[PDB]
Amino acid sequence: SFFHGVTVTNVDIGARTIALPASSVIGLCDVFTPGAQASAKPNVPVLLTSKKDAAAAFGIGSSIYLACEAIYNRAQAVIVAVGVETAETPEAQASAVIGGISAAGERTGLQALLDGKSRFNAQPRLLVAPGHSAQQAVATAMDGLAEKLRAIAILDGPNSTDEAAVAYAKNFGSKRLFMVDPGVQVWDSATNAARNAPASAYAAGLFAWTDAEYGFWSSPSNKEIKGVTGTSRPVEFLDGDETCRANLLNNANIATI
Amino acid sequence: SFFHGVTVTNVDIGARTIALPASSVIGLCDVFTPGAQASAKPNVPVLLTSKKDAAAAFGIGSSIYLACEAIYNRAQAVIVAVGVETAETPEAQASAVIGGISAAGERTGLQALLDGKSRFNAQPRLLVAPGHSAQQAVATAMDGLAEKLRAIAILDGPNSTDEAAVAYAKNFGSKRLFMVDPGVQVWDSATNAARNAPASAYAAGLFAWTDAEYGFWSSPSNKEIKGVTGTSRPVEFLDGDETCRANLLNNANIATIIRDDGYRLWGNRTLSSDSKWAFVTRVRTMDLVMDAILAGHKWAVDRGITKTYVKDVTEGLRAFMRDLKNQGAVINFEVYADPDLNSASQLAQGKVYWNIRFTDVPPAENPNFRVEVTDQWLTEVLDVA
Amino acid sequence: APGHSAQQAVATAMDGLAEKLRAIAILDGPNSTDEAAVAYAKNFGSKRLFMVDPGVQVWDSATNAARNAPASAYAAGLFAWTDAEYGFWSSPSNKEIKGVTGTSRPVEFLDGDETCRANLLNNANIATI
Repeated sequence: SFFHGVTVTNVDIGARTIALPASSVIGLCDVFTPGAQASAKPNVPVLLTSKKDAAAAFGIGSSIYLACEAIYNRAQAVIVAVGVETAETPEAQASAVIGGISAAGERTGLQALLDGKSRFNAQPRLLVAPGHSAQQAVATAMDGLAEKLRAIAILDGPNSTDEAAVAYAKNFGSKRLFMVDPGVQVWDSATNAARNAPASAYAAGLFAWTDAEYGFWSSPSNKEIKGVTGTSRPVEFLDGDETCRANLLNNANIATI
Repeated sequence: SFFHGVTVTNVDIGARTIALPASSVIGLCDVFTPGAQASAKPNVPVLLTSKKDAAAAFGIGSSIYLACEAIYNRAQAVIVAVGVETAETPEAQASAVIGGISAAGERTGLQALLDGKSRFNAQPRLLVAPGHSAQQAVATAMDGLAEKLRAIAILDGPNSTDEAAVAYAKNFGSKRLFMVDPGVQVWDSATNAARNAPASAYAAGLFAWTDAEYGFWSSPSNKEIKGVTGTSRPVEFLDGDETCRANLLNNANIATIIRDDGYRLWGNRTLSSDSKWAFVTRVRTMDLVMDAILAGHKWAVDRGITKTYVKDVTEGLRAFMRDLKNQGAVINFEVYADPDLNSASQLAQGKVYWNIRFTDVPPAENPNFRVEVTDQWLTEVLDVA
Repeated sequence: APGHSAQQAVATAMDGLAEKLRAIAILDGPNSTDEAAVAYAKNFGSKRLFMVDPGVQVWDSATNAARNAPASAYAAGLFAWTDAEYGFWSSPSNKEIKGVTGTSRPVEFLDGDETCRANLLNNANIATI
C-alpha cells in the first residue's frame, strides 16, 4: 500500500549537527559486530557519506559508528571504512587490523584501504585506526601503509602516564605519522558517563575541516574539536613552563589538546 | 495492412548512447543459443553495424550481445562476430571456439574470422573472444589467428589473485597479444546486481574509439571505458609504490583499469619478450600503415613492368607516406627501391623489392615530476622592506 | 456518464471508448457502503479510468432538499479548471469543487489512520472528497 496526504509522525531525532562538506577522504578501521543491522561484510570497505550510512552499514553501538560520529560532527567528509571482526586475543585483534593478502584473491584489514581508489574515487589522505594505534604492530604497518598512499596516518598514545607515551613516540622517525596523546571523553547522548574515545578520529575530522576553507597549507594547530568534554588525562599548557605537559609532549613530536 | 496519418506508440526504450563512428573492424567469438529469436546460423560470421543487428541475429541474453553491447556503448564499430554453440564441458567448449576446418569443407569457430574479408570487406584488425581466453588453448590459437590477419588479439587473465594472472602471462612472448586482467562489472538495465563481464570487449571497443580521432598511432592506455562500474578485482595505482597492483601487472605486460569504477584502461605494452616490439603503438602502426600503403597501391599488385614501374611507385609510396607524417603518425622516413635485391632475374618472375624505413611517435609512459620543497623564497618575501 | 458508471457494463465500454480517444474517463462508485465500492474498483486495471466514490449533494436553488448528484461531472469540471492555469501536468488532487454541500456519504481523512475512509479508498485507486 501507500499514503496520500500529509503524515505528521512523532519520531526520535534531535541535535541537528551541521558541518561544512569536506573533500579530503580519510580512511578508517575499527572493530564491529556484523549482525543483521550492519549490512556490511567484514573485511570489505564501504563509501560512507553521512551519519545515516555510518548507522546503516555498521552497528549503532559498534566501534566504527562511535568513530564516524567524531568526524561527522566536525566535517561532513568521505569515509573509506573497512571494519574487522572482533577477536579475543589482542595479539590477533591487532593483527586482524593489518591483515594483508591473506584471503584467496582478496584483501583484508587496513590493506583494503588501497581499494578506496578504483572503487570509490576516494583515496584516503588520512589514516586512522581508533584505539588500535597504541600498539607497536599496527602503527608500524600504518607507516607502511601511509608511505604508499602518500597520506598522514593519525595515531594515539596509550591511556598510560605522560612519560610512557613520550617513550612510545621514540620508536618512530616515520615522517608521515601524527600522534595525538590524550584520549577524548565524550557524553554519548544521556548515558551519564564519559566514554574514553581514542581521539584519533577527532584529530582526523579536524584536518578535513581545516582542509576546506583554510586550505591544506594551513596548520591544523589552534583549531577546534567539536563534540568533546574534559578529556581522560588533563594536559595543560602553562606559559614559559619547562615541565608543563603540552610542551613536554611537543618536544617528543606529539599532538595534544 | 497499413495506416495513414500518424501513429503514436507507447514503447519501452532507453539510453541513447551515441558515440562517434569508428573504422577499425574487430572480430568476435563467444557463445549463444540458436532459437527462434536469434535468426543466425552458428558457425558463420555475420556483419554487425549497430545494436539492432546484434539483437536480431543473437539473443538478448546471449553472450554475443553482452559482448556486442560492450563495444557499441563505446564506439560504433564494425563487428565480424561468429558465434559458437554452447557445449557442456570447458575442455570441449573450447573445442568449439578454435574450431578449424573439421566440417566437410567449411570453417568454424575463431577460424571463420578469415571469412570477414571476401564477404564483408571487413578484415578484423582486432581479435577478442570474451570469457573464452583464460584457457591456454584458445589464446595460443588467437595469437596464431592474429599473426595471420596481422591484427591485435585482446586477451584477459584469470579473475583469480594477482600472482595467478602473472603466471598466466608467462605463456606468451608473441608480440600481438593484449591482456586486460580485472573483470569489468556492468549494471545491465536494473538487474540490481553487477555482472562480471570478461572485460576483453570493453578494451577492444576502446581501440576502435581511439583509432578514429586520435589516430592509430595514439597510445590507447589512458582513455576512458564507458558502461562500467567497480571491477571484479580492484586494481589501484599508487605512486611511488613498488608493489601496487597496476605496476605489479605492467611488469608482466598486462593492461588493467586504475581509476574509479574502471574509468580508464592502463595498457601501453603488448605481451612480448623482445624490447623492440614492447608497446602497442609500434606493433599497431607497423601493421596499420602497411595496409594503408597497400590500400592506395592495389593497382600495382599486377601490371606490366615498364621502365617507370619501379620509379613511379617509389614516388607513390613516398607520396602516401608524407600524409602520415602530415597528420603525425610517424616521424621522418625514407622509401627507396633496393639497389641490391632488384635484379633482372627477379624481374622475370615478377619479384621486385622496395625498402620503407619509418619511426613511430613514442608514447609518454612515465613522466617524472621531481620536486623539492625549499626554504628559498622565504627571505625576500615576508619582510618589512 | 453521470450516474451511469456504477454499472459494470458502461464503465467497461468507457475504457473501450477512452482507449480510442486517448482520454481519462471519469467514473463513480455506487451509493453503497464503503467496501462495496472497494470491490467495484477491483474489476478494472484499465490504466485510463478514474473513479470518484462519494456522491455530491447539492442544493438546486431553493428546493430545500439535497439532491444526490453522481459527482462524476464535478470531478470532470475540475480537470478543465486545473488544465487552464495550472497546466495539465499539475495534479488535480488538492483542488476545489465549487457548488457543493456536505456529500452523500461522509468520507474523512484522519492523519496517520489506517482505517480512515479516504486512505481506505486511495489504496484501492479511488478518488474521494
